[PDB]
Amino acid sequence: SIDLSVDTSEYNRPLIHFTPEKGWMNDPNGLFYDKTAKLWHLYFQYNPNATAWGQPLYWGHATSNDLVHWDEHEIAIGPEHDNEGIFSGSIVVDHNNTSGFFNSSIDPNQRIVAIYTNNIPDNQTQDIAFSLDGGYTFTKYENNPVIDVSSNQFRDPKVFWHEDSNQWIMVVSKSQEYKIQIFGSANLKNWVLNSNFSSGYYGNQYECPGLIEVPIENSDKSKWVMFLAINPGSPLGGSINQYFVGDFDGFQFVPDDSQTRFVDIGKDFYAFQTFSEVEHGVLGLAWASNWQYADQVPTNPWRSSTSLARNYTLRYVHTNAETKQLTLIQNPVLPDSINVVDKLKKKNVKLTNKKPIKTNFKGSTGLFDFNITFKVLNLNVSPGKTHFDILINSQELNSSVDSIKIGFDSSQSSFYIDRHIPNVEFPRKQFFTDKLAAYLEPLDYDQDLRVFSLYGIVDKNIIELYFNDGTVAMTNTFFMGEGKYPHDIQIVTDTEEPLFELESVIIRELNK
Amino acid sequence: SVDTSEYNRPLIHFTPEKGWMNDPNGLFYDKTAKLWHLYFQYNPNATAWGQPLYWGHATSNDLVHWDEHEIAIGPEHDNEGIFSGSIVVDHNNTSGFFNSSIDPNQRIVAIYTNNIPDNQTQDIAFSLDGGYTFTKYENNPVIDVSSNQFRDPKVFWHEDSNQWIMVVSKSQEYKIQIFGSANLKNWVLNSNFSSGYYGNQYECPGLIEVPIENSDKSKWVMFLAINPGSPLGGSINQYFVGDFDGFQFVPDDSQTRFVDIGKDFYAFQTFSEVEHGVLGLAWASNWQYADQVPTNPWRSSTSLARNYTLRYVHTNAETKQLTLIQNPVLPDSINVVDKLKKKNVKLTNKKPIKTNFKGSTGLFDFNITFKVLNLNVSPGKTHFDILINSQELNSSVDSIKIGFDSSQSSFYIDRHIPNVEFPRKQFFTDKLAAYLEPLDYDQDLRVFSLYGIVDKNIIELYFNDGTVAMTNTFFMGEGKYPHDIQIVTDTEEPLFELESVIIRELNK
Ligand SMILES: *[C@@H]1O[C@H](CO)[C@@H](O)[C@H](O)[C@H]1NC(C)=O
Ligand SMILES: *[C@@H]1O[C@H](CO)[C@@H](O)[C@H](O)[C@H]1NC(C)=O
Ligand SMILES: *[C@@H]1O[C@H](CO)[C@@H](O)[C@H](O)[C@H]1NC(C)=O
Ligand SMILES: *[C@@H]1O[C@H](CO)[C@@H](O)[C@H](O)[C@H]1NC(C)=O
Ligand SMILES: *[C@@H]1O[C@H](CO)[C@@H](O)[C@H](O)[C@H]1NC(C)=O
Ligand SMILES: *[C@@H]1O[C@H](CO)[C@@H](O)[C@H](O)[C@H]1NC(C)=O
Ligand SMILES: *[C@@H]1O[C@H](CO)[C@@H](O)[C@H](O)[C@H]1NC(C)=O
Ligand SMILES: *[C@@H]1O[C@H](CO)[C@@H](O)[C@H](O)[C@H]1NC(C)=O
Repeated sequence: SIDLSVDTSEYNRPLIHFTPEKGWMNDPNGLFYDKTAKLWHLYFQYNPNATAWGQPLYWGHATSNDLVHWDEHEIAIGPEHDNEGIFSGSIVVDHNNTSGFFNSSIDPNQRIVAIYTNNIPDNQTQDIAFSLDGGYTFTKYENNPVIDVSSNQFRDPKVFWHEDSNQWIMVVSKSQEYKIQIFGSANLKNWVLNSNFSSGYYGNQYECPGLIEVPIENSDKSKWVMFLAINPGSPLGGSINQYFVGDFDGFQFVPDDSQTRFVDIGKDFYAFQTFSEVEHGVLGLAWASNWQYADQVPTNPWRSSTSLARNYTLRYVHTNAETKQLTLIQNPVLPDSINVVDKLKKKNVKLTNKKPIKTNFKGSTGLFDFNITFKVLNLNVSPGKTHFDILINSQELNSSVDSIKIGFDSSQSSFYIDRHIPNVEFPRKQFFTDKLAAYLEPLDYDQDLRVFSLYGIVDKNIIELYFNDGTVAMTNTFFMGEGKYPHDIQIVTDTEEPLFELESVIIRELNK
Repeated sequence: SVDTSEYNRPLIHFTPEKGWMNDPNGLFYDKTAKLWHLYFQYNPNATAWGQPLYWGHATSNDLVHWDEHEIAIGPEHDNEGIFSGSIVVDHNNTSGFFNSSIDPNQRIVAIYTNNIPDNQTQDIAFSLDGGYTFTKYENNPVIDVSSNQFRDPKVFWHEDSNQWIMVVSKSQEYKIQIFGSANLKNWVLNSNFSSGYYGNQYECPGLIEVPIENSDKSKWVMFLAINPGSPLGGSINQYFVGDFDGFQFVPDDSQTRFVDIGKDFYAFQTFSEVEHGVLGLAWASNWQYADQVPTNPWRSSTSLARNYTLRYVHTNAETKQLTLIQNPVLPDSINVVDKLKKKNVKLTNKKPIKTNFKGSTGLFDFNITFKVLNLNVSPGKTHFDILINSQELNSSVDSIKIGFDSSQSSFYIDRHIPNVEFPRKQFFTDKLAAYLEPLDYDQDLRVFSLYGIVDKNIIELYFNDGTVAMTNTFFMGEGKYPHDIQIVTDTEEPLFELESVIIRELNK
């Protein structure tokens, strides 16, 4: 509640994370790649009419050729009445016209079908629609719904083609029953229930399931990963994403273990979905906010951004000194051929209270990234201090400087963030957490020493952290006072002698 | 030698006189002596975790008044220590230590981890004087797996398989290992269990039969502690609900649930020889900052003892799930200095509930049942909070905050206190948790209940009738302690109706 027609974009609006022009966004929808058009598609839960979640609810639509530059198009799908809306869903490409929508020169791999939840008063169903113009306008299928279970709580279909069972698989969730329901079809129109899956952190409801085959990093081997979103049960706060690793025959998913693991342990990574028609590799992004405060954050005339797209692999990594576990790794996309305004490189800098690392750029795009590999040296240091931190500071406007903090404590072998900013108040802080997480284990040892790596990227209201080589991800929005945005970056310590040796430091000012 | 006890030291939570404490150990009840026993990981020589490590020892007759006794078990060398373990009562002398008039149910055996350089083993010891001095068994260790990471035995007698069961953890393998014995001396590996939130290591497992609230039915619960993997921060406790035949534990589902979603509830252990009901307590701190908190000449307290039951409760509007319920003990016959009762209070900014007690024991409790009324209120405000304030010393007042937001149907805490700094804050979280679902509906309205107890550095919250617990330590500036309690709102008209409010100043 700050409105007027005050537009915060200048200091708030991310530059390379997608953002709608005006209005409210949540779950990403119908993510696919168009092969012939060489084009990435982003759809999303969209309310254009308010800056919060809205009763007549649509699929918004953007395209990109590189996953950092977006064009906003007209609404893709709308509801029959203001009475409710077009909830989350996915898209597939029906190359072989198994659904029977094909004028005759509707290009294969441009033969586009959307599967989504249709939200009516007292009823949620799975409906389908098809696009003949490349995914810009859609036609709803005469005989919708394609699945109706007489339920008020049954949503978020993610479908994909699965060979060697020779069927379309739908992964949808019966939310309050805590079941991911797996359906089959040779048709996209007629569906059959194959199995029910229930595990991990229950919270309040199951939402937005995913099921996809992810490669193991070195081998030609892979595993199937079940993605599941829960809200409002998150042990961390409101909303969160989790995953399971195992097998899949087209009928039931069978996990390798019964352990719970989260995709991202930041506060702001929810409703994760994967992209369709990606050849070699797995790609996906999420809604980059948390349901407990997402509609109160001081941005206008929009709310919400998407996260960066991420490349998903599986890697055996040490969860403790002795073990190793096949772990979900994620790393950010970035075209490289993004603008580097200018940068700062240094090598094996032995960091002290006497020589901090400071950016000296002149001018500031809101957007920066920092990439560090470091060694923990043998040195006795008093329990506190604050074992090395990287500080992201604003311009010095209004006789104060706003800053967020990202550090690593070597006694706790843990990374941490502190997104607390003074004098910024908004409804439902209390749930806006400030201090977070992240225990790791060395990325490597080089001479019995302990080596870690860090990659972070700050847009304008959003910071994404990738610890080791994407072993764990931490996404968080941060706010900063009216007019202020990130201007420079320091790396500091209270230690007199060097405890941390930064083998490599690269700090970059980036631009659109 | 500044002593912070006057404003920091809990009054009814156990605390060692001097030195450092962590995991609670060898919890048992003595039937003939009518006495509760508390042992613990103890380093007397420093105010942090210490190389020569002992089992400390306290007794109580009511679980809120404690006598500190001499060390119960010590290690052979300063080189290491006596790690976590449990106690059982060998009524029928299956171990063969019995002069002849060593009373049954006073026939006491301690099972513990012996930490040596490069070696952790399970050893046993017996007490003939009522659990005050111990003798180590000649042929220790009772179990040795040639491991550096193998600890925290919890043992109990299990009929209908007719054996002693040991629940111990092979920490870095992520296995709770289940052993059997007719002996307490000779053990056989029966099964391995691996589930829930892995984190870094498995620690302090538990296995016990817990009643379902109304029926004569019950379930078996596996307790498991992990650190430093906790999704919330450092250390945390989790549980599983299922069956047990004496050989393998088989859970009803494969879901992860935590025992307490505060930052400071770890190494939970259950009491032995409790007839009807299940009782236990935990180390009331978090491993990432536990040795840096501003208290002297001690660090760490135990939590209150809790009564543990299982109840079918709504996790969402539609469902219900057999959930672990916990509630605090408190003798009732604790000193109530004075109190404040109110009924049917329709809260507004113009009707703030305030304590007016005169004088302050550090210790208070508050018990509230409330309705969320039908009323449009602007998104913010701060839907009703309860504020715990200090004395007004040094021209400032320190306070922690416990509230409930009706739009988010969630309770929350904010333990942030200005100007108090100590090593490794960064991990000291401040704002926490707690989504619930109504305890009841009375006329399509939504009813919740809250019970909280503040000692002097520790606050324990129990939402609904113990559906979820939230334990957190809080700190407050030099000299300051809780003095009074307010319940406030920013709403002009009443959004919350407090059906019942009881605020009490308590004492030893
Ligand atoms: C919602 O937004 C769309 C803009 O595309 C508009 O056509 C419609 O009238 C709006 N509805 C309401 C109820 O504001
Ligand atoms: C599907 O179409 C592709 C060519 O577009 C072809 O290679 C494949 O064999 C077809 N499968 C079926 C079942 O028609
Ligand atoms: C799957 O879930 C539904 C949910 O109500 C249930 O009725 C059905 O029996 C389940 N089917 C299988 C095959 O487990
Ligand atoms: C993702 O990474 C894999 C190899 O790790 C590679 O084949 C692919 O090019 C990447 N995909 C994208 C879109 O960058
Ligand atoms: C960080 O830099 C290293 C160069 O040492 C490179 O391998 C890597 O691609 C960078 N990581 C990310 C996530 O951009
Ligand atoms: C249990 O665990 C140990 C690993 O520590 C392993 O050697 C053994 O095979 C397992 N035994 C059973 C019966 O599962
Ligand atoms: C704990 O609760 C049980 C009911 O499950 C009751 O019978 C028992 O006496 C209680 N014990 C204590 C110490 O409060
Ligand atoms: C709180 O108060 C209610 C009476 O309204 C009572 O039933 C309950 O025993 C109390 N709970 C605790 C934990 O003191």
